[PDB]
Amino acid sequence: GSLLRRAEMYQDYMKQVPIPTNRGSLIPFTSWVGLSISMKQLYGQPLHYLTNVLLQRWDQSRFGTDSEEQRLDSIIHPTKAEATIWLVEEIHRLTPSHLHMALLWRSDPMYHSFIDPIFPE
Amino acid sequence: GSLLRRAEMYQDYMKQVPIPTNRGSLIPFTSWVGLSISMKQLYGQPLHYLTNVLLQRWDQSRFGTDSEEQRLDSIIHPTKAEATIWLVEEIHRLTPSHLHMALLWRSDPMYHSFIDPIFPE
Repeated sequence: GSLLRRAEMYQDYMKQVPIPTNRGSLIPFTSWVGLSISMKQLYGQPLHYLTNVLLQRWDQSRFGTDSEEQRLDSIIHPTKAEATIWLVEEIHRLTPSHLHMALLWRSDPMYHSFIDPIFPE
Repeated sequence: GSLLRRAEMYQDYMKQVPIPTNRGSLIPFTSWVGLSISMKQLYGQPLHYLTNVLLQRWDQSRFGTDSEEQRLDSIIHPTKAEATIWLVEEIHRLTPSHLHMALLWRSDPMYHSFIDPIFPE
């Protein structure tokens, strides 16, 4: 039971934040974490713990390559880029239980660093 | 350096498998792992380690809920469902380095269980 009441409030909140249906034009970006900052600023909504943690791991997964430096938007186009993160986020606003998050949270000592603050109205 | 030559062959392979542009109609499914079996059978291609591991965790993330049993396709529509996994997979066929996979692999003692076999021609 530890973490539950916080993981309950946090998942009962995010499930309520609607995924935006009207989209803007292509957002240049150079990391997945960078891209998603551009989306919360522009659309004014938080992304879930699970979306911010998977995007740190997409970015981390690039280190170590042999190729020379290449902007990520030369690889993944900003149009499906954005779409991704709007699809990953929906799964996350709907499907996980709050017992899951408390679980994960009890195992990640930095979990609050992947939770967004309160956004404006 | 351990795992590299296998992680090299495996990521230099998957980056070459083209993501299918012609899509079929909606695939009913009841788990993300179930959905993606329906996609490899139907489209004849393997999904990456990183896509099969994230889909075990999407499914795992549902356990513990308070709601009664509900098919996942009552929550996420099979049309964006499929699209997801085609977007996650592309990121994975293009962006990770093979030093990343060997890293992950050295830390996951069951990594081969998330690698697909060889598919037909």
